[PDB]
Amino acid sequence: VRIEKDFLGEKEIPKDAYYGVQTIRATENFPITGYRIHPELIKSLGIVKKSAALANMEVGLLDKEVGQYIVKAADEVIEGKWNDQFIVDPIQGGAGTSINMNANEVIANRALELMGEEKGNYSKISPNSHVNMSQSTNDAFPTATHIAVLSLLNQLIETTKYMQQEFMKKADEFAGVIKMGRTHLQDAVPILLGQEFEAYARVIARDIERIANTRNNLYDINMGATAVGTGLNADPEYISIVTEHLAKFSGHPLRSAQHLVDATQNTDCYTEVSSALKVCMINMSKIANDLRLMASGPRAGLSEIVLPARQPGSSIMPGKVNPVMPEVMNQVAFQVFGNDLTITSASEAGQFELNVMEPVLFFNLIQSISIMTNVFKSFTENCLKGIKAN
Amino acid sequence: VRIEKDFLGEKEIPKDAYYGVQTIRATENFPITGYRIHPELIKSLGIVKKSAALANMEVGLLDKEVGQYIVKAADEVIEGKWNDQFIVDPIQGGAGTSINMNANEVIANRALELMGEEKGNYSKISPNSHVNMSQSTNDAFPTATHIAVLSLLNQLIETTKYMQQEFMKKADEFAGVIKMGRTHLQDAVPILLGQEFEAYARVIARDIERIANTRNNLYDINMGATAVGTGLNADPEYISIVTEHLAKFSGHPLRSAQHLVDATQNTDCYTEVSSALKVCMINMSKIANDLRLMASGPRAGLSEIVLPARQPGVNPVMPEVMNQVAFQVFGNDLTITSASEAGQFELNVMEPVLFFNLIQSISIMTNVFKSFTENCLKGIKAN
Amino acid sequence: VRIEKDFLGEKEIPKDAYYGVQTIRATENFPITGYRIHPELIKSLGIVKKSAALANMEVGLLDKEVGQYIVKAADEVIEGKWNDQFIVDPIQGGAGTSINMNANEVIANRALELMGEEKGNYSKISPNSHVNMSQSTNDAFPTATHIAVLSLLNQLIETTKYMQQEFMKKADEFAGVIKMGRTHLQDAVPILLGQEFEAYARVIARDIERIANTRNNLYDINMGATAVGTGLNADPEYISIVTEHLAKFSGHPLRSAQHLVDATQNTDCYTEVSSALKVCMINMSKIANDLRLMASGPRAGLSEIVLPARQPGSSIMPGKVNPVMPEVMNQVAFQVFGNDLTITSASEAGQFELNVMEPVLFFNLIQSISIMTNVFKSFTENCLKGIKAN
Amino acid sequence: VRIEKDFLGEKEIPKDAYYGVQTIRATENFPITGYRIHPELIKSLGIVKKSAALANMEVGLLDKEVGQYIVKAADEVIEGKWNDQFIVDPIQGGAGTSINMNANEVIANRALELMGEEKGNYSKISPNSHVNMSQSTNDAFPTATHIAVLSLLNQLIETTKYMQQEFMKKADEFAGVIKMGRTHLQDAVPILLGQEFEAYARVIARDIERIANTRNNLYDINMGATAVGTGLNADPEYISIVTEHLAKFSGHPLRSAQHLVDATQNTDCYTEVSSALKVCMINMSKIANDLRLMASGPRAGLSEIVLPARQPGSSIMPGKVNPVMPEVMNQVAFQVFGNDLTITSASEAGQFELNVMEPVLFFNLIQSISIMTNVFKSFTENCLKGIKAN
Ligand SMILES: [Ca+2]
Repeated sequence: VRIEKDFLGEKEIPKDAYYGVQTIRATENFPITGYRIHPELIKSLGIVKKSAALANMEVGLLDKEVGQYIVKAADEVIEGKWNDQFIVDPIQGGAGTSINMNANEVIANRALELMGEEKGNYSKISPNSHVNMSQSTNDAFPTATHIAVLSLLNQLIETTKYMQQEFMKKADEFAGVIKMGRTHLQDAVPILLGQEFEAYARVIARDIERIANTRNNLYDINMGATAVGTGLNADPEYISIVTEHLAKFSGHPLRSAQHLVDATQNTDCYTEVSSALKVCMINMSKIANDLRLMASGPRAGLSEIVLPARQPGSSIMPGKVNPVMPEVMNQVAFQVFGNDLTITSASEAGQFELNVMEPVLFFNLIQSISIMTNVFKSFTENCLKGIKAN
Repeated sequence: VRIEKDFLGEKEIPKDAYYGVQTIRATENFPITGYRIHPELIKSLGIVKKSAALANMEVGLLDKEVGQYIVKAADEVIEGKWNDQFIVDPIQGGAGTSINMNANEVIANRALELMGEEKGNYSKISPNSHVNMSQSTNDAFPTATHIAVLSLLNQLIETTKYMQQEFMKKADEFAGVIKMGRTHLQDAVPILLGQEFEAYARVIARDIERIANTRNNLYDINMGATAVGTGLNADPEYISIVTEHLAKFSGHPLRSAQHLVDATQNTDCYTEVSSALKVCMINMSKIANDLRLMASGPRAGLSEIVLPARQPGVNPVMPEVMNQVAFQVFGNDLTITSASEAGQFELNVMEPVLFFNLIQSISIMTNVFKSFTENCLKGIKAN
Repeated sequence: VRIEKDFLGEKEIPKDAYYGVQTIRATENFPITGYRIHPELIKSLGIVKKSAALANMEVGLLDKEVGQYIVKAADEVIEGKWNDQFIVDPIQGGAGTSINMNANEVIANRALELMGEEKGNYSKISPNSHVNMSQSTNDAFPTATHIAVLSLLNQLIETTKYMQQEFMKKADEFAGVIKMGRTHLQDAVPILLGQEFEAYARVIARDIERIANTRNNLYDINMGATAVGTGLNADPEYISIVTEHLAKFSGHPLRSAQHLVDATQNTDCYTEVSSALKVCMINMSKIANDLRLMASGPRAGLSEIVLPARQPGSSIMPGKVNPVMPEVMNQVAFQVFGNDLTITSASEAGQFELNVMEPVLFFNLIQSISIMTNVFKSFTENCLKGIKAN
Repeated sequence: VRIEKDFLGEKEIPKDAYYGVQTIRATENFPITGYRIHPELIKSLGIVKKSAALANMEVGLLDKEVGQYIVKAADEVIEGKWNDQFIVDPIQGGAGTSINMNANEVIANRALELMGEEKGNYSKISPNSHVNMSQSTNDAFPTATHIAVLSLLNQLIETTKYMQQEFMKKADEFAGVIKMGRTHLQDAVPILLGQEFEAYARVIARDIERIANTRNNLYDINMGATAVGTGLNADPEYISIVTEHLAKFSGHPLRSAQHLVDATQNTDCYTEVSSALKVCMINMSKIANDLRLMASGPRAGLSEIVLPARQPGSSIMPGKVNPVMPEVMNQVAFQVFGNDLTITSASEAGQFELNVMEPVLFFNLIQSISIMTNVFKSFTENCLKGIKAN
């Protein structure tokens, strides 16, 4: 039970909460889904504010006492101590303002608490003046995303490389086994089961390439572009220092865009990643369809392979064994195709020097990378490893 | 901590939890999203287990002493006491079995506790023999979904009607106000702002009608069709009783499907809805786009209307979030189409991702129409 | 080789051609697809102007001698005589202006040739002044399309009905044929093949139902809404009489829209049609995929049905006969899904009192309706009828 | 009128036609669209048959006298002599069998006409055995498509580089023109109009970049894979000698696939290209809308630019000039978005060692390429170049 001042009025924020009115206002405007932005987003949002204060202090804009406690409060956010304080819906108006401010206020209050000051006391440490210094919504939020995306994206590469490998092991394990090769679902010449499995592993290889390639256009950021991208009084030293600090703490080869308007209004580095992810899920779905057909039977199917039993067999009907792990892979592809349509749509919704539709674009981008990682990690383990011939 | 027995091995289910091995096995197979199924779906999933019990007691196949406590503990799930217990991922394999079984176990062990029995004792109360009696995955699950859809869907009709109304009032409020009508974004002739608003309000009317028509096909359910549709030993009396029970406890004019095979493999009743939803969000995204352009300025835009300030910079956040829900929906609909296309023979195993989105759409549309009418439409003014 | 005066310059119109400089400019602006607008649209686009002439004379705007020839010259276009003279791209800017002016020039110039005058001389008969009188692009063009769609939509209903019977015939023909009913592509409970074909029949019923209902919202036309919807000099006696002829000569129960601003700026009736078409071709694509699975083999398949062989693809492997007819269905399915996405994007693109993306919309809506009528026709005639149990 | 003998019956092919009974059977099975396959594909289909002959003569599998007349026949096809004789529908079952056989028959009956023989007499030159020797539908048809796409892609890149150029030119032209930079359609800071036309210029560069990288995976062909990908009597000399002939005449750095089984059944080269295309049209549509907003006016708009007039002022609203050329871009944009969804569905359809849905995939992929190149062409020439500030 507390009090905080907003232009709309005053909301009763709990004494526990590190978020303020600016976040509670977003709870009323956007009670759309209920979800919470991905933990890797929050981490990257923390990396951005820490990177900011470190740079702000170094150029003489931020008071070295107040900032020192913003850095420490930001490091706590990087480590995920405060994921229950980020309560704004991923789908939201204002083009990320609410997500940016939810970071600003949580780090603002927690920085006051460490230095022995009250929560909500914004005369001491303001979430706008001190935490959001030398930065807009339109560069913190993007850059955080760029970082969140890349990091998730690297996790996806490894988990996908590991999957690709385990297709090749199963490729040679069935080099000898011989099945009927089929075109138009209609019997052709006999074919080695191992060839089919190499065929899968070569396209997964080909995706891994495409996905990894989509990172390079994510390394260019616009931190310091501020409101539009002309700079609008944005110090060249601040840009350079916070860029280099963002590259350290995040760990990606991050840069500064050669045109900060271009990096602020265009959203093509995202459609690009989502496009590579769609084509990967096109392929895995086909393969998932193959696996389900080859596993068909026992008596009225193809009975070429046997998948690990991962769900209990029919009550009294014998031989009933559903291929649930491929099935779930088909469904994640259906999300990713959709996700990509929403992303395409939100990208087209660009107008002039900003695209205010980023929240849903980034929600679906992150979700795409996340569900793929997980199904690949669950599929390979509880299916690809155990797959045996008949 | 506890121990329960499954064909893979012996997992450790917390004693606080009412879910069993089947749910925790789902947790390892499908840690896809981390989401939970919608409360109204669980309620609906609880309206089916009650209707299933009452009928099997009415035809004598269920022990009336055990079934008595299956019913009452089901009603607890219908009133949302045990929403924490449903912990399977909406996107999942096995065409919904992990959701259905999650109800069976949570209902089973809470039934046990209400007749003073040990949790986990499936010799006393078996989730698959007792709770899942006369019913397969492929009718319990769909029928719950039908009910959960029609129910959620009714809140949307209402919330959209209200929204439609508040547009009609704004069309009256701007009946005299004059603005420049535009085609190709080029100046045409002046028209009345009220007309634009009535144009909007008339399509929202046309939408409400389109949405509402997609309920008809959704009333036809397949409870008692079991796994395929032929029935597989299915007692005709059971079907009749349980359907009538489901019509009472749901609140919808439900019917039993004429062709129980057709009601089990086809999934057009779901793509039909997504289409009515998509089309609504095509109309609303446009309108929102129109509203943002009208609110543009103050010095270098069109400056035709003034939206209530909701959030510090002032930006038109409410029409914006309308646009973004619209994009969500078109994408949800692509997913729903695919999942429906992927169908094979007597069962479309992709229903969970379809039923996850169809529900999501309905839910997020509802929620934004609410917020938008309230924190925007109502307070709109001319400049 | 002729000559005509446009604001850009002078182009040489062949003497054989009944179009003019307005059309040729559009041919130079939009060399995009190279396609021609669908004949039923050319037919319907003439029914519009014929009515517009009839009415404009009846209320005292057009000259009774000149309009006499516009009407008789429009009667020819309705019967298809000048399809060669509609050369403007279906994809075109100007919200369908060039399609409108193609009809106005085609008719005007033909009108002049009947009443012993020269083609090109618009002083006696103008496309803009006489043929396009009491109408802008934004009522003549949609109303044509409305009439086109409905006619092409009537054919699908009949062709889909006929198909739907022949599905039922086969489901009576397979009332006894036992086979394995499958779930998750696994074996379950033995079923009858007629029970499947009845399920195919019964959805296709539900498709015919859904598609039928889309017509209602199409019967509201916006003729006489002219430029915006306020009327802008719209004589109420013209609107009533023009609608009458339109409804009469077209066969449809066409109404007049209660709100001329609504019918001119909203496009939901199209997106409504489209989505019904998408749902239909989902079902069919599934029906296809099943058919092909049933028709697999001979020795490494399911071999549940034998489709009539309609072609050879057996140069490499002699004797192999594939399920081509279901295969083409799946493909026309995949078009309609795409077509639908365009129509969605196009609709959402509407700004204020006119939607300038209508042409690409209608191009896709008409194509969908046509390619469905066609492949349904050929699929029933060259596969469904001769299906036989194994 | 001619007589040719088929399984179904005996069709009456006109004597002046070069297509045979396989082609007319495809005309009756798939009367879907009426479109003809794109001329570059026709041409690319020819380059395939020439290189198939030349190699077959080099290893002595085909008769040198016959092959001589097959080569001369194909070379005429490559210059577009017989584009009229390719009457088959681009959407069709049999995984492209008809499109292949229509080449085989057009080429053979032309070859036979050159050497004095009668058309239809397949004893001398059999389209099936000779013209199509050592090559299946499943490598003849795609390798052509690869070549077709790669030829058509090299065009888009020029037309897009030349477009990007003219953006940069206007970007310098407006360097000192000041306008209001807007976020959320609300006023932000004043900005230079030239800075916007450089954000445009640059994204279009990043598009040229992505687009060109889709060419690599396209240079791997599968020629010699025949039916399944395991060769099936695929003479290693023939393979290599075919590849080099293809790379020669096409003018592409062509390679033989390391794994012909993978190459035959995976279809992710095309989805990768379509993915790029879409992203380009997202970026271009965004730009196209800005241009429509900037040119809005004259008295109740933004009036930031004037686009050259490309169509006459309206009949009802004298001197009203719409942004037609940017409108057609938006529409072609919307095409691709949907064409991609088709392509996506098509690839997904894939089952085992062949994707039978390639026909509607390549139709869309090629269209997207062609229609983009065409709207880019007319847009830079009839809009972007004459763009003037207010
Ligand atoms: Ca989605």
